[PDB]
Order: sequence, then structure tokens, then C-alpha cells
Amino acid sequence: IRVFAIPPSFASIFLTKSTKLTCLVTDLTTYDSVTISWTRQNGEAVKTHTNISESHPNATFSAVGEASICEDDWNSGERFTCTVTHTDLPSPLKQTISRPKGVALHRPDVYLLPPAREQLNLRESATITCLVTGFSPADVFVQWMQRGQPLSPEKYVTSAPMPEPQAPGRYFAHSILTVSEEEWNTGETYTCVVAHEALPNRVTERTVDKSTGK
Amino acid sequence: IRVFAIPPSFASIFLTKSTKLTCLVTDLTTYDSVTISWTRQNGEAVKTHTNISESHPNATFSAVGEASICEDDWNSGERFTCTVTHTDLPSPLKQTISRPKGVALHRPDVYLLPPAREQLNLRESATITCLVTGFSPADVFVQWMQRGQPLSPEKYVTSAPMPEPQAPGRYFAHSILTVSEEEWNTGETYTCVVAHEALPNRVTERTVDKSTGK
Amino acid sequence: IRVFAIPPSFASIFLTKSTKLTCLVTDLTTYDSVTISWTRQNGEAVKTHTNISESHPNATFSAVGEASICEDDWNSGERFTCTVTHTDLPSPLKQTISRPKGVALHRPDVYLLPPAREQLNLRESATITCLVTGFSPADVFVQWMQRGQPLSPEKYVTSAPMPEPQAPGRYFAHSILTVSEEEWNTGETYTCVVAHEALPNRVTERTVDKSTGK
Amino acid sequence: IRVFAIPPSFASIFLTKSTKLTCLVTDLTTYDSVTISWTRQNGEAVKTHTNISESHPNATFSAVGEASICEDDWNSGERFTCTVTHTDLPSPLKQTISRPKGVALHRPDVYLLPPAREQLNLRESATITCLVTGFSPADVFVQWMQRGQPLSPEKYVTSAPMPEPQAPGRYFAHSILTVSEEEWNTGETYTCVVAHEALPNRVTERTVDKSTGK
Repeated sequence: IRVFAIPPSFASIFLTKSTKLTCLVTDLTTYDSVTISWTRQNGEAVKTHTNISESHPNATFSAVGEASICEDDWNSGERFTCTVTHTDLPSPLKQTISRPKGVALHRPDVYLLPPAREQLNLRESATITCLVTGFSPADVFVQWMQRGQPLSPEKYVTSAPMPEPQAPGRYFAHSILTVSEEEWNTGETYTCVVAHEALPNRVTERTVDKSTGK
Repeated sequence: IRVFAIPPSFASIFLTKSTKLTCLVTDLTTYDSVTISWTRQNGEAVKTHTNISESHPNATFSAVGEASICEDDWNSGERFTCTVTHTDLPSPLKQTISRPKGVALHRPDVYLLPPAREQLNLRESATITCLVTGFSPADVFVQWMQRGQPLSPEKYVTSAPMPEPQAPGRYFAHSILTVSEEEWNTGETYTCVVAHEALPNRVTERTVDKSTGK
Repeated sequence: IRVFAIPPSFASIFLTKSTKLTCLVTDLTTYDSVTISWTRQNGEAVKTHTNISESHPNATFSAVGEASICEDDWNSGERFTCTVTHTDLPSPLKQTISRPKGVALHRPDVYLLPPAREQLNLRESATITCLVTGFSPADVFVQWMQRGQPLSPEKYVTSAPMPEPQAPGRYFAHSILTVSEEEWNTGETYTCVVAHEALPNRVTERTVDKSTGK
Repeated sequence: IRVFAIPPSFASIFLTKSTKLTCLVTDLTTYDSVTISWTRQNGEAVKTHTNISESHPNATFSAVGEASICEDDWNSGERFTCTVTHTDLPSPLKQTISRPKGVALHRPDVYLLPPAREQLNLRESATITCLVTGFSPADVFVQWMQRGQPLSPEKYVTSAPMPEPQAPGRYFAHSILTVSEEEWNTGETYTCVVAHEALPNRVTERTVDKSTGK
């Protein structure tokens, strides 16, 4: 029985085009008359509450906290919390949700890697990785395109940003794309963009063909 | 005030080269008169119990249950549990520790990929990517050797094995090995053995070099 | 009329995935009333001794002594011998069954060698061989797998461990996989794993292709 | 106490350039005044027994029984035993050695394999193997050439010939040459030769270079 705190991961904020700090409950079971407030330690209204999601009764609740907030105001670094005024939990919960300060914005040195000879001698799949490397902010979102048309995570997956061991301050992350080898062997561009807050343009892209990778 | 059930992770059992099943407390901070033993539902004890690691660096007591168990009996589907005779928790917590045989037997199709030409061009780093793919049991231990001597875990870091975007049952990890640009452009070979129980060999590997980097 | 001692060879323990030490009679042709036991220098017996064998088609009885032994205490080197209590030989025989503890721990520097053009000149066979070199402990189990599936020992066959000519303390083996030339030249990969007890991962393998070598 | 019979294998016929049937005691620790005569119930050929190599340095005597006889007479398949009339062993033993007269014919399919392409990166010990397969006799003598000059047996190790897995009537062996990569990459023609019994040529030979192998 605890209100889960969900800081806005850059993946989610670039999926929904807006920063999203929420307080969704995870282990909270069926308790009717859900009264959960969105106020700080001083008391302030909600920044344009929108996108109410239904509470699926499958042994959990969905305490709505979704809101659209300006990215500049998000990067200004304001302290805010989701106090709990529910009947089950009357005591407030301290959920300090903001980007980790004391951080140097280091852009992701992005290296897109075509597959090696080991898929050329098997001809079953070409798992092409857009390995992002060396960026101090942890969260990052990697998605791909065929030409300019984006590609869904049903063919690819962005691995979690576990830290880089050579530079403890920086992190890295990872992402693949698993499709047929023939579709990659047509000389068609798989252009992986990399959304990150430390980039100057906030989105940088690399492309590989059958000839771009040597 | 709860006891965690640490199972033998395949990474830890190949780190110590032995199956290590333990009943280690996590939230027990300071309570004397520790009495811990291994009694199962049938009523037999383990061969030995020793090698207590005293206390954590934090003020938290650690009481491991350490015994020598062969890989064959662990893989055969044994049923042991660690009773809680300790004074603070007189009720024995049910901790059924077993190797999950519900997973299938899919070997890691390892696709080791060389770093990008851009990774070369930046003249800064060289991250060599052991991109494994498609093993239905998740737990793997991917460690690297420069020529046969394993590197420290502070050099290679393996991604937690997350499902393949195509096959849900088949998992894939991804262990980079971040070094300097010169350390890979000097033609240094890089092998990454992928320890996994579903393999008939229990260890498979690929190699990468400038010659095989297309 | 002599009771032979069968120590657990690394090849057999890798074949059956368990360490098993027996006292199997070889010179005992036909002598009934077999009541074998296991008494060491202390008062300890086997954990489980079952599946006895009565007789062979030839005139040689097979009194097996298979048991489940833990790898950890096998490596630590517990002393255990099979006492002989038989009508023919009532006198017990001392059989100190353990690996030589005084020996180096040097991993097999494995090299996988593709066949030369002389092999493809005849178009009769193509034997890719697994040149393993320099492993100080005794036994290796070098089994082969094309693609990923291991082959039967009727297609590959490994050399018995012979001393390495450079280091007297380090041994040597050499294991073929004689497949057909039409099977080899179709892009089919060939890998060979090397089970050995001084490897940090206990198994190392190399891969070869026609495109791999020059 | 036992007496062992050492047949003259194919190593001797190319080492001393003669066949040397022997009967050598192995377990005989200390028993002086030996009475040995190389006699049979039907004496046919004894030749010479004029050389005795004193005693072994260890706790055993060396009563060598060498006899350099005609090669054709040894290949004809004659039986000759070493009966023991010693005081310690009044009962004669069975020391029966003779080459199998009925053996099929098959050339040694020798194929010389240069080491792995990654030996250029290892720079520790390049090992060229003289991969010989499918010779119908049990044993062959594989030695090496420094541009045509024999190498020492402490430099090359000849793999013990076990049966070829394709046909039980054929056998295969090896011989590696632990040399340095620096002297291998100077264009040194590393040459191996394989001796043989059933061939009309009896010596086959292959050469390897950097350019010879593909």
C-alpha cells in the first residue's frame, strides 16, 4: 500500500510530446471514493490537468495525475509533490519529482552500428543497434525511421539507461531494431533519431545502409 | 521487517563456480539471538551451514544460509526452504527456492557487432557490443575477455536481459565493453562469452576484429 | 581379480553434467554375493548409491558405484574411498579418488583452424579441426557444434589429452569435425566448445567461416 | 609384479629407421640376476639381443628386449613371445606382438592447416597443425620440416591416432608446431610430412605459407 512516484522519463515525455510528472498508484487495491490531491507543501492548483484515464479494477487503481507542462518551466526546476488525502492513507507522502540538479548537460555521442558478418552468414535477422553513449542525464528516448516515417517499438526496443563504467558521471543507453535481413539489404535508410535534453537540437540522427557501414 | 529469498542467479553461480542458494535477511537491522536453519517440507537438513558475512556496512544484520549444492540436484528440481526460527520473526516464512523449469531451451544467438565508423572518427571511445538475441530463460552472465583473461565488471556492463521485440518468450541482453578508440583500432580481439543454462555447452561466444568488421 | 577405481574424469562429468566417482570392477569375471560399501578414513558414506548392474554379455561383472557428489566439495577435495567387502577379496582397497591438487590453472588457448585449399581440391571431405593448446590440468571434453546444435561423437572425435611440447606442465588436445565438403562450403559455420576445469567460464569456443579466414 | 610387451609401433620405424620388437619389465622394482632369452615353443626369428640399457633411474629395472629385424619379415606377420624364466616369475608370460597382416589400403589424406587469422593479433604462439585423416593402418609418424630439416619431438607433438569417425577401418592423427608468429609471417614455408605403411610412397607432404593458405 504505497503511492508509486513516476518522474517524467524522457522516453515518456517524447512519446507524449510533453513533460508528465504524475503519481499513479500501483499496489493500491479496491478502495472506493478515491480522493487524491495534486498540491505541493504550500498548496497550489494543478497545471492544466488533462487526459483522465479510467481506473482498471484489476487489483489496482489508476490515480490520475497527468498534466501538460511547459518544457522551459520543467527545466527551471520547481519542487512539487503528490500529497495523499485518501481515506486509506491520510498522511502525506513526499514525492520530490524534478530532474536531478547538479548535472552537466553532456550530449549523447550517438553511434549507429550496422550488423556484423554474423547475420550475413545466417540470413535470419539484422538486429541493428543505435548505441547511444556518454550522456550525463540518465533518461533518453531512441526511435527509428524508414526514410522519414517513424518506426514503432513492435520491431525495436530501447534498453534501459544503465551507467557507463568508464565515466561514472555520464551514462549510456541502448536500442536495437530486429527486422528481416533483405529489407536492410535493399540499401534503404534506417535513420535512428535520439531525443535528449542535453543536445543542442534535442534530436540527432544517424543513418546506415548496406554501404554506409563500410 | 522481512526476509528476502535470494535464489542462485546463474551469473553468481558462474562467478563463484558453484550453486549458492541462500536465505538472506534484508530488513532485519539489529536483533540478537539469531537462529537460522534449512528445514524443508519433508524434514531433512542441508549438509553444512557456515560463512556468515557478519553485518552490512549500514546498520543491518546479514544472516546468509550457505551450503554446497551440486548443479545436477539444483537442476533436477529440488524443493528446499529456509525456516525462520529467529526470535523477532518466530513464524517461519515460506521461501520455496527452486530453478524455474517452465522456461524452454533456446540458446543465445549471439551477434557481436563492431563499433561504428563514427565511433572510430570521434577518436575518443570504442564500445564493442555483444548483442545477444533469443534465449527463452532470461538469466545470462555475459563477461568479456581481451585474449582469455576476464575483464573486471568495472569495464564491461551487461544489460539486464529484456524480451526480444519479436519473440516475447525469448530474452536478449546486451553487454557493451567501453574502451579507448586506440584499444579497438589496434586490432585487439574481443570475445564475450554468454553464460546460459539452456545452452548444451553452457557457454557460447563470438569474436570481433578489424578484419571481420567489414 | 582386482577392483578398479574410476575417478570422475572431466570428460565424463561434462557428458553427464555431474561429478560421479565409482569403484567399478574390471578383472572380476563372475563372482556372486557382491556387497560393496563405501567407508573413508572417517565415518561417512555415500549420499545415494543406486542402479546396480548385474552382469554384462561378456564374462565380466560390472559392480557400479555411481553417486551424487557436489562440485564445491569435490573441488575442495574431500577424501573418500570404496572399501571392498567381497567373498573373493574381503580385504579393502585404498582408492584416494581426487584430482591432483598440485597443478597450475592455465586456460586452453583455443585456435580454430579452417581447412586449406588442399582440402577443397579433392572434394571428398572437409575436416575443420579445433586446435586447443596449453591447458595445465588433465582432462578436456572438446565437443563440436555446427550452427548451434551439438553433434554426435560419431562425426567429431577429440584427441586424448597429450602433453604440450612447450610447457611440460601444460597438456594439449586436437579435435576434428570431418564433414562433407559440400556441407562445409555452403556458408555453414563450425564451432567447437572446450570443456576444461581451469577456464574461468569452464568452457571456451571459437568460430570459423570461409569468409572468416582471409 | 608384471611384465609388459611393447609392440614396435610406427613411431619406432621412422625414429630409429628399424622395427624393434621389445619385452620390457615395468613393475619390476628390484630383482637382480635376470634369466631372459627371447624364446618360444616354436622359435622362428630372434636376431640380436646384445644391448641392455642398464637400469632405470627410478625404483625399477630396465631389461630392454629390442631386436632390429627385417622390415618385410616383421610385416609378414610372425609370432614371437618373450617367455620369463626368472626366479621371481617362474611362470612365463604372454608377450605376443605382430603387425596385422590383413589390413585395407587407404592413403593418408593429409591437409596442412595454417593457424587462426587472429594469431597475428595474439602474437604469442602460432601453431600450424598437420591435419592427417583416413589412413588405414593404426599408427603414423608425423614430423615437421624447417625448410626441409627435421624438428625435435619436443617442438612438435604427434596426436595419438584414434579411428576416423567416418570409417572404423581408417584412422587420423595430428602434429602441431608451436612456433612464433614473427617467424611464421616471414614467408617461412612451414612443411609437415606424414609417414605411412600401406602406401607405395609411404611419405606424403604438404607446405603452408601466408600465401599458400587462400
